Amino acid sequence: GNPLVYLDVDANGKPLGRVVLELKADVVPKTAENFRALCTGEKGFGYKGSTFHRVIPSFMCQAGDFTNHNGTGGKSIYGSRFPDENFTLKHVGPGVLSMANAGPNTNGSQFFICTIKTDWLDGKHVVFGHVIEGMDVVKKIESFGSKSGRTSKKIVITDCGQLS
Ligand SMILES: COc1ccccc1[C@H]1CCCN1C(=O)CNC(=O)NCc1ccc(N)cc1
Repeated sequence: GNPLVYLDVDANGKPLGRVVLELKADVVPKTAENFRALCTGEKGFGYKGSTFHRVIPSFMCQAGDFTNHNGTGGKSIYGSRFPDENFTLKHVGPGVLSMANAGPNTNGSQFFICTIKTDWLDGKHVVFGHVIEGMDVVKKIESFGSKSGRTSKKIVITDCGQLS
């Protein structure tokens, strides 16, 4: 079936717990595979040690720039950027997992987890999974954001990988 992956997240060095994500490889196999491999680190790089750099309460938590650790970077397993696979899945509510981007066809590694329905992103960001377990952790992360997106604690993906 579809991959299940995990992110273990700290805030200021204290563990918050685990976010488990289903990756909808049935719908967006290329996008799912990228995220899966970045979780395992099997290509020699990935999310381990990277941060949630932009967190906006009542919107989303954004992470995954493991190259510049500032929100301008990240890379995919295919190369620096890859195309928008499709817009078949929608930003339906809290827990949606979607690719950050800098315009059409600029998926890399940055991603976000929604904390509300973000319908205005439909057709612009590729949705590729959702939270299976750990929305409590996501709500904790969210609570350390701000209107500007600046985080008030250092939020780090300490560990990540594939469950199935
Ligand atoms: C204030 O944040 C947003 C406002 C409107 C639309 C989207 C966003 C944020 C949160 C949801 C995802 N998102 C973005 O992707 C904004 N763009 C972004 O952060 N671009 C940096 C970037 C650089 C390279 C790559 N590969 C991906 C993203």
